[PDB]
Amino acid sequence: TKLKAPAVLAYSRKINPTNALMFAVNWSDRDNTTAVMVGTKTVAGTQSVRGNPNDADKGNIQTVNFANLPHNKNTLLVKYNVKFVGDVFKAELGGGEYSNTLQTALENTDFGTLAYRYVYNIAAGRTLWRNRVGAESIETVITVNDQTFTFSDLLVNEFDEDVDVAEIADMVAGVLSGEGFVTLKVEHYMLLGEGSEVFPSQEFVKLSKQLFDLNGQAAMHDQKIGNAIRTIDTWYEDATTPIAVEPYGSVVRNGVAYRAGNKTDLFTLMDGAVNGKSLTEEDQMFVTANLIRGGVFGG
Repeated sequence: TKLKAPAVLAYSRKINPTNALMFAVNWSDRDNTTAVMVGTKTVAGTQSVRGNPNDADKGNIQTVNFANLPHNKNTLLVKYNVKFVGDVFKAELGGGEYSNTLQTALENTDFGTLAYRYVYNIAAGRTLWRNRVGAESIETVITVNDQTFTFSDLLVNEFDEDVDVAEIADMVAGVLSGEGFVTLKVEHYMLLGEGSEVFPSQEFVKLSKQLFDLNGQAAMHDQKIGNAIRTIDTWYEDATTPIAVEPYGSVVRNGVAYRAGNKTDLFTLMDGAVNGKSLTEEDQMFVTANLIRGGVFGG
């Protein structure tokens, strides 16, 4: 056979979270919300680093953004929505022949497990990250087609079993393995304590540390929430903790590619799927998840 991908093979992103807004509430008065605002301040000193006791910028002021809960609210509220969109096998810019046999080759993908892991990542509150430190309690509320689910203590790095995540994941899988769309409205409550610092998304560009803001209100990037949602890959070589689904399985925090140079990257399995190579339940899920994430797969 020896069929290769078209020059311009592109797939649209199918999991679309909104940006997340950050509010302050009291744990037992979650209705009376107030917006958490990003402020700007000046800091004296720069943490000394190895060597260089006396530098130029050590005794230099730095301008940084910050965000905190007010002193009369003890709980951080994080609100966002996530729209799952179907037709995950219909390419945006790819040809058709190469993408249609890939579609029929990945038609046995365990969509139930993919949806369960996505929804679990949402319900376990992975995207909360630094905002989980020093929290007395974390609660997640998910509404979907007039159905409210509450989650309290789920292990983040173990996709443990529970029935509400399954009920949500069945609708999500019906959309992902079919047509249409479905929206989950998500709220996270972190009992942090009055005045506690909260951690919006960081931006890297004047300011020595910038925070994401929507009209001045502390916010989290949609793409960081998406990265938290797709942290489902436990099928790479020598797998321990889940990693975000990425063509080469590479992470940005510690900078390692867990799926490079071992015949387990996205493109190798892609070509094999097209050319009739036997595919495991795991790599079918991995290829379909990369199609769900979207990207440019050619050139």
